[PDB]
Amino acid sequence: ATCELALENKSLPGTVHAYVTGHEQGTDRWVLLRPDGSVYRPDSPGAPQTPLPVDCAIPLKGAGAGPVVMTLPQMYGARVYFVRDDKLDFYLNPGPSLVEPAFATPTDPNYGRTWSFCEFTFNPQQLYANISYVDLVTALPIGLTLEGDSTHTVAPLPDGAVQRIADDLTAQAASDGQPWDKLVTRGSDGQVLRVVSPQNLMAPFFDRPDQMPFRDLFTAQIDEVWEKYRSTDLRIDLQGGRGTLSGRVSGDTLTFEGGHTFVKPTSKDIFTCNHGPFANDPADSDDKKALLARIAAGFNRSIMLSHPQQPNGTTVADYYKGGVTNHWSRVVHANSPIGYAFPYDDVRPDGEPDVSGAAHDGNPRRFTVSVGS
Ligand SMILES: OC[C@H]1O[C@@H](O[C@@H]2[C@H](O)[C@H](O[C@@H]3[C@H](O)[C@H](O)O[C@H](CO)[C@H]3O)O[C@H](CO)[C@H]2O)[C@@H](O)[C@@H](O)[C@@H]1O
Ligand SMILES: OC[C@H]1O[C@@H](O[C@@H]2[C@H](O)[C@H](O[C@@H]3[C@H](O)[C@H](O)O[C@H](CO)[C@H]3O)O[C@H](CO)[C@H]2O)[C@@H](O)[C@@H](O)[C@@H]1O
Repeated sequence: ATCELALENKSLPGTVHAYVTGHEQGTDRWVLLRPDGSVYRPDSPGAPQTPLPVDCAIPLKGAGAGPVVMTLPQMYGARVYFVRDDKLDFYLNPGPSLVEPAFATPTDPNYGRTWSFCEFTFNPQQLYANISYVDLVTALPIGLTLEGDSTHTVAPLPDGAVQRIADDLTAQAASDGQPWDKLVTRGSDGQVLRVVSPQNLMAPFFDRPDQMPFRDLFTAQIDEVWEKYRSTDLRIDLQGGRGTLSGRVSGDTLTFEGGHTFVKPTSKDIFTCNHGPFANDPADSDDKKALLARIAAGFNRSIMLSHPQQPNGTTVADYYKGGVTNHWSRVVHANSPIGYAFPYDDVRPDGEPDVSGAAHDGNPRRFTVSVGS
């Protein structure tokens, strides 16, 4: 089947362009939605950094004029981009490999531009869209509504959220001297374009860890946590009725019943939720993966010392206390109504509300993606 895609600028003045980029269902061929409603399946270019040969910028009707409504074909790994004023320069690399705007890299053609995107996937099973602040918040927050079986709505960042986030993070940086302010991205004019999560600022330095921003943010805290659980159990409720597993630190290995082992994490690990003890590994049993998720989340939320049993029994009010925490997540959460701010933010105490920015429907009829308010 196909879904109807509605692109809408609710209030921003002037012209906003949307791009819809994805991997075609089955073929895996990068596809872009075109302004005319057709799909542009690029061929592999003759060189890297080959400008997208077709203009796939979809011009949005003016603020309030209603949506651009096209047919959304099924595609995965898909994005709806929005960009204000300008268009976005997409390139092609041999493959074809779409060169997506790199929100976090300053050399990027689009870096100085005001642009955002949300991720979605539309396959025969469901349209699954995701508002997510794991990586960045921008000056062009996206909201969505998915109409199918049910109506699902994800509230955007409110107007001005990215400025608030940038200011809070700069304030944080003033207090702790950590590079939170460097997560902020602004053009020559002064307006905040985006703020990126620490991992996106840290990954350029992954090859040179001794210069990585934030590298020692969590180091002291991690040592305190590892020391705590040398002498007392860490109980992680796997939830879903799977029960808790009790863990202890032996040397630098946090070991849970079931022999699930977690080496001592680094600030990098906590931020990426994907290195050190939080490195994904298909060999990991479900229990290990559940443990992994909850331990990463608990470190990000800085509840490892305060809550030897988690996530059940903790609440959001326990998160992000003290000087050393994932202030990106704290600040994003402060400044956003819904949506995750770090990779294991989906870890939530039972009975706490789902705060994912996800919208999914098994029979999507219209996927309204909007900027403005
Ligand atoms: O948000 C910034 C990050 O975007 C990343 O890209 C994501 C990612 O590629 C994602 O893949 C999903 C799953 O990992 C898996 O491939 O299956 C689902 C179903 O298709 C995928 O959606 O796809 C989204 C687009 O929906 C895409 O944005 C990376 O490029 C990161 O480098 C980047 O920080
Ligand atoms: O949030 C930023 C991060 O985006 C990530 O990718 C997400 C995610 O993987 C998601 O998967 C979907 C569901 O989990 C679902 O069960 O299955 C559907 C397919 O039917 C999946 O779509 O999908 C969203 C949107 O496609 C996707 O962005 C990561 O890839 C990270 O790299 C990134 O930081």
